[PDB]
Amino acid sequence: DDRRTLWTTPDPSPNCTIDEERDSKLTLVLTKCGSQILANVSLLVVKGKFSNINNNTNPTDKKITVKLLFNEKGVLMDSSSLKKEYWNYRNDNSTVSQAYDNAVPFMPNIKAYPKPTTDTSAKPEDKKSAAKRYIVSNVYIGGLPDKTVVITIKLNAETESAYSMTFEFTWAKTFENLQFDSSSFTFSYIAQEN
Amino acid sequence: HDDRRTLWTTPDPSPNCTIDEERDSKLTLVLTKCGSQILANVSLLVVKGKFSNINNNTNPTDKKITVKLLFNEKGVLMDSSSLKKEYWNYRNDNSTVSQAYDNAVPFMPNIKAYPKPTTDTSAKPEDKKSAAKRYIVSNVYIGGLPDKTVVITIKLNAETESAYSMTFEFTWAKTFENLQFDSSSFTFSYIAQEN
Amino acid sequence: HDDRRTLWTTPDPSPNCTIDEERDSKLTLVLTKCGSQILANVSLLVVKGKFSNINNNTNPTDKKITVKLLFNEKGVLMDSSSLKKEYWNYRNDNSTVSQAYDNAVPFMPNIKAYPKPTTDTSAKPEDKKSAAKRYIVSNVYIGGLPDKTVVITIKLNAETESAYSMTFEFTWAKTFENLQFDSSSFTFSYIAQEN
Repeated sequence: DDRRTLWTTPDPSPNCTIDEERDSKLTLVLTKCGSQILANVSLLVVKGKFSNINNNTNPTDKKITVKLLFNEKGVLMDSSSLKKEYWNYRNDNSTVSQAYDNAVPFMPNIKAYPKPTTDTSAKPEDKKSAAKRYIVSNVYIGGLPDKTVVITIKLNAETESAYSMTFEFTWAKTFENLQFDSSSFTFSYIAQEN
Repeated sequence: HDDRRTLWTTPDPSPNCTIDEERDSKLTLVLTKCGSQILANVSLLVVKGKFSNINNNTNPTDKKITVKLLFNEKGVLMDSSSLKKEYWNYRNDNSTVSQAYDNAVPFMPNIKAYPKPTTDTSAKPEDKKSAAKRYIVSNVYIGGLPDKTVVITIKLNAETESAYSMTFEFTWAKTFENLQFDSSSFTFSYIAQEN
Repeated sequence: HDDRRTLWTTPDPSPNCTIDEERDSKLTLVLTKCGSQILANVSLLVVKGKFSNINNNTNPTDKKITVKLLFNEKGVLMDSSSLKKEYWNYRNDNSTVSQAYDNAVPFMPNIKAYPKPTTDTSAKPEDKKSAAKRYIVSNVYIGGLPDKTVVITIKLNAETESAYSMTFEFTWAKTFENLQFDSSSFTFSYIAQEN
């Protein structure tokens, strides 16, 4: 039993809805290293549209969005892309018996990543960072170096939640009969506390 | 409340960093000690002066930002650093410990992994020291926009004037037009010194 | 003292890695356990042989380096690994513990996350296992120079002859001209096994 790891499991059952119910397996591991969460994420789409990307037949199919929305206790809300049953603290290679009550120490820090406001100040010195809540990099479908995908992670940008972590996968290339299967990506973010 | 495993700006700093003019930028830098590695997270918002409004039509040579942290043998930030000292400290809640730290050696880049560059080329060519190992190079994105590519170059212990150093170099090849420098967050690690 | 939360080369290794000829490279690899994840940091300097002076005018096919770590069921490095065993160990200061380790299972890539590839023509298409999840693919830069791009491909538990494995593949498309292979440092993580 391990409250320093919040994860899917390492080998989840279909646990993620992109197009149809549970069409994907999100493997997401959050490990608390004090003031930072060390995050690791991979996504396999097992059925439906993104199990077979074809941008000759479907030229608009170039984006996948996975949304994790959390309430003020850091509990996953039902409106999340990820399903709740095996999103929990680590026990061995599974989850603790019952649903967690609190994961605030795993939430994106609300000072670093405040909930977006519509501030009326033009003055570039009054600007709140737009970019700081983003992690943007590349992952590779099948770990093939030519199959470039942009991964965009955004923290606490979702309006209808206390905290949020969204994963956006986009590609410019024309993929042809290609199962969405992302090489693993590691990032970190500043942690909230109790 | 008080946390010697985190050395940070705060997570929401006041202007704390000089690129062009005094305190024209906000560097958000968190160093978290995970034993023999420091887990580093860095973002930079330029609030005033040249890089608060990059324009490479008017200023085609404005394609580089260098932020230097220089540390003495105790790991104290030297006044010549780009980063200002007032809120560079160990974590207390979402702020810093009351008084200035006197020692942060355990957050310094390991001096065996990243020795201070020497003026020796007389070495046995196989005893030649890595030039690259002290570098982290990747991309960040202004506004997190995927077209606004910036190269981030981090260099450890390369500054001659200091016992330890951590330098952030942001460069771009594209012609940016009235664009506030605002980098997506970057995570890296480095091998830690010890006391 | 002694630190079983760090499994490393040393931070400043002697030639410890065979790419072409015996001990022609220095691999600096640090694995630090942060619970259910290993925080990994890797850099590679080739000190002698072909890749100490890459020339793709003279040798246009010399565009790949592979470093293989193979582990048995106890997480002990097997002799068929690219890396040499003498200074692959738990941390003591900037060196290794006196005696070779018996067990490093808690540093191995998680076998549920990264199962050994099977040749299963039993294939309910929805039960198809990830090909990509065991990969980390990114760029490093020789000399930390932004133009000297190298692809780094890390694969976990893909080697057939071992209980666990971690392979580093460096590739480039550009024509390098009298360039010592010297990679900027790369940080990643992976999900840890436990005992």
